[PDB]
Amino acid sequence: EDLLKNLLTMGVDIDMARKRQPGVFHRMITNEQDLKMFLLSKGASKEVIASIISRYPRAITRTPENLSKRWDLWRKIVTSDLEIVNILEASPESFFRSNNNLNLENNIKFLYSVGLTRKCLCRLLTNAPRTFSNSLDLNKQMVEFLQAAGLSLGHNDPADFVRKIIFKNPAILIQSTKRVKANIEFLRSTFNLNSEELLVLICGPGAEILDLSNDAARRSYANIKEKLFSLGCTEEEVQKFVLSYPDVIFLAEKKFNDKIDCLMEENISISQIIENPRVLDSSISTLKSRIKELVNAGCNLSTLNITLLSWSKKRYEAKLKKLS
DNA sequence: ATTACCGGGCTCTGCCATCTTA
DNA sequence: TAAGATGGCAGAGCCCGGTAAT
Repeated sequence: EDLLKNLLTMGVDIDMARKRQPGVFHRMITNEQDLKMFLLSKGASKEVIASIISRYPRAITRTPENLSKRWDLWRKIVTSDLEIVNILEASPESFFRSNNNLNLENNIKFLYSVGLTRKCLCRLLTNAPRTFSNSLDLNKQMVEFLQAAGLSLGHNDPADFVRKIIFKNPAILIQSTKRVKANIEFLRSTFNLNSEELLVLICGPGAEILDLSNDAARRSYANIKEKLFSLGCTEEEVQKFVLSYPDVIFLAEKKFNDKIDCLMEENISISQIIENPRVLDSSISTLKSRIKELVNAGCNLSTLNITLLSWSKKRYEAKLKKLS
C-alpha cells in the first residue's frame, strides 16, 4: 500500500527493484520498516540499506526475529557487526536469499565436522558468503566430490586435501561440480598430467583455475597457444610456461595479448617474457609506467634483466634509484 | 648487497530457470 | 497459482615480501 512511499524516502531505486523482484510488490504486507531499523541498528548507513533493498527487495519480507537470528549465526563465524554489514553491502543476496536458519545452523555444524576451523569459516563467509546460503546438501555434494577426487588421485587423507583447497580457494563451495569437474579434466588432458602433479597444481599455483566458467580455460589457453605460436614458441615451451604460472589462464584474452605486446614493443623478446612468467603479474598500467622510467634512464630492455618489472614498489623503486 | 624463488593477501554478484510452498 | 527458495552461470589479477641463494 504505502509501500512505494516508504521505499522512496528510504532512497530505494524502485524502478530497478520492481524489475528484479516484481513479486515482492504484489504483497499486501511487507516489513521494509523493521528492516531499516534493524540494519540501522547494526551499523548500516542509510544509503547501504537503500542499496541492499534495491538489489534484493525480498529482504524487506523478513521479520525482526528472523533477521536477528541469522545475523546472530553469522556472528558465530565473524567477530564484528561491521564485518557483517560489509559482507551484506557487497553481497546482499547471501544473507537474504534464504530464511532457513535451521539449515544455516546445520550448514555451519557440517562445515565444522568436515574438519574446517573457524578461521577457515570466517574466510569463506568473508570471501564467498554465498556458501552460507547454500543448502546443506549442496555444500555436502561439493565436499563429497572433493574427497572423492582427493582419493581418485594419489592423496592419502582427503579430509586434509579438502582443507587445503578451501584455504587456497574459498569460492570453491559456490562453484557447481559440473564446473569444477570440467576444469580438472581440462588440466589433466591439456598437460598430460600424472595423478600427483595434477593434485599439487590444484591445491597450489593453479587453485583458482577451478573457478572458471565453462570453456573459459579452454578458450583462454587456446589464445595463449595461438599468441605464443605466432611468436616462435613451441607447444612444449608454451606448456612449460603455463604450468609454471597457471594463473595466466585467469587473464582475459585481450589482456594477455595487450600485456605481451607492450613488453615486446620494447624489444623485449618473447624468450625473456616466457622465461620470466611473473613479469606478467603486473598490470599493463604498471608495466608501461615502469618501462618509461627505465627507457628514460638509458636502459636497454632488450638486454636488461626484466624481473624488476614485477618487483614490489619497494624493491623496484630502489633498484631504479641506483640506475641514476 | 642484491636478486630469485615462491607462496601469501585480498578475493565478498547479479542475473535467470526450476522446484517448492502454503 | 504466484511467491519463495533454491541452484547455477558469465565474468575474471595485482601486488607484497620472507627467505634461500649468489
